[PDB]
Amino acid sequence: KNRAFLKWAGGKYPLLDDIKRHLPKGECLVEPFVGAGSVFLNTDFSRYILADINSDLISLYNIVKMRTDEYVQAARELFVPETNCAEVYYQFREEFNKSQDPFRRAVLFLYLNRYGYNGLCRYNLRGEFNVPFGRYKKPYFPEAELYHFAEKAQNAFFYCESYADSMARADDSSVVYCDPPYAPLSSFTLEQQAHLAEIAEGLVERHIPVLISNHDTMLTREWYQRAKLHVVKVRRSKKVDELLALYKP
DNA sequence: TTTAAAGATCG
DNA sequence: ACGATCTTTAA
Ligand SMILES: Nc1ncnc2c1ncn2[C@@H]1O[C@H](C[C@@H](N)CC[C@H](N)C(=O)O)[C@@H](O)[C@H]1O
Repeated sequence: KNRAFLKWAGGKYPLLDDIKRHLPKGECLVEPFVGAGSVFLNTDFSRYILADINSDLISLYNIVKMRTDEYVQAARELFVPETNCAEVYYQFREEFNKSQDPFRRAVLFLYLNRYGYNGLCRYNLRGEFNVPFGRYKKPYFPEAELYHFAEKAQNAFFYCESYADSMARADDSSVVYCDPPYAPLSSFTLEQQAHLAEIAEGLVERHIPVLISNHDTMLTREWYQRAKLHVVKVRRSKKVDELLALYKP
């Protein structure tokens, strides 16, 4: 199991065992919601089409890919004991929000993810990163995880776009895995949740396999009805489970 | 400017 | 999810 170098919501690490099982084989893998890219890191496809709506996330992935050795050295400088305090953190957070340089923003982004509160990625409406100090004992610098990502990203394309646009890149040789934001138990709207199901069925009609992972609620079944629904008993956090929607042509 | 509800902010 | 504090929205 390969861990991503970023703390990210919906890591789906324990689900990797169940995903790979129900994930069809093909040449290309398309992920409209790549996020940390845990699925991308723990699979083996010829090509990858990875996309996310987060511009800072996508920009980082291209910096790490193209300028690996340069980035790792510059980013290792921030993971020192002297940077593990509030005063330094908020200045680095400020420098990030004011920087125009993609490289410098990419370097600080890893710092803010590892030193920030719970590894959250929160912005205001100004597009400014506003996550407070995390106050950890000793933040880990994922040097091994970075090099593993870079060597694997060589067979991948990164795009900053919505799910609708990225799924349009899918073809015969491509297999699609969708990991949308979690469905409400009781921002990603419900219309976008249902719209994802519409495209998935339009793709499987064009002989293109699509796998979707989400929570197990009454709404998820009503959207994913046309797929072979498999369930995994996580039963954690009322006890809710995770639902797998597979569209096999 | 008034007003009351709602959204946004950020530790 | 929390919450004290601004900002927003429209008659
Ligand atoms: N409309 C959207 N289109 C494409 N991506 C989106 C959209 N909305 C949110 N996202 C991204 O989808 C991701 C949701 C995450 N749960 C994905 C987790 C991902 N599977 C991982 O291993 O980390 C986030 O990175 C979002 O930035």
